[PDB]
Amino acid sequence: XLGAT
Repeated sequence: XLGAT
């Protein structure tokens, strides 16, 4: 989650 999480 490259920032996605």
